[PDB]
Amino acid sequence: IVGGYTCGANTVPYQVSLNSGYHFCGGSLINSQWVVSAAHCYKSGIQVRLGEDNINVVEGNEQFISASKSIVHPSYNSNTLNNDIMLIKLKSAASLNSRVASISLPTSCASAGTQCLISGWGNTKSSGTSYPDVLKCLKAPILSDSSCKSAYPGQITSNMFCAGYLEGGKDSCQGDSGGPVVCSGKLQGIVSWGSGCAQKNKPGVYTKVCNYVSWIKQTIASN
Ligand SMILES: [Ca+2]
Repeated sequence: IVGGYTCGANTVPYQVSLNSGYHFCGGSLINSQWVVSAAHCYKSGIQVRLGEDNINVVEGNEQFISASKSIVHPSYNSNTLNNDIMLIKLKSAASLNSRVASISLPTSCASAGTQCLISGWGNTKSSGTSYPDVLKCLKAPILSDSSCKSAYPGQITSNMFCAGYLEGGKDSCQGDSGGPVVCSGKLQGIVSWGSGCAQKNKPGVYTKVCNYVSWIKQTIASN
């Protein structure tokens, strides 16, 4: 997250870190057994880390649970990042408590102009590289579809939305991929892509989670 703030330990209790020997993407806990992340975060050998604040210090509220199964969307296209969504099943259920909690899936799509909370352990520099240890947060508004298509001509599908600041300076970035965009208390987005981070006229692009709730529900009913 570039231009954000330190969230405060365990104040984003649905945020997970995906670990393959190191943090490499975020995700969102949607019930005791399942995590939503980006398909472009797929790796074999994922351990889900819940209850994290500092990813490099065991502070006492973590749960580390191996994935048993990962399920990339059936129509994910890694060239265009259309349908950039994945489900990860945990080998055992998380113990839900004040610091490890699920985020609700949406019923309706979020409105343009809504301010959402984006969070992660990704890079905090627009130019250059600095990865934080503690969870960072950013409040960013959903942009109109037409502003998002103007920013990325021929690349935005109806399964993507933009959010952020066209003047630059505030954005998600590498290493935040897969993490949450929460708007009015629902998971509405997944950190997906963008041209650089926090660059003028190049806002972040997010997977539009409300288009996938029927897939998520039938998949979790079946696995
Ligand atoms: Ca920790």
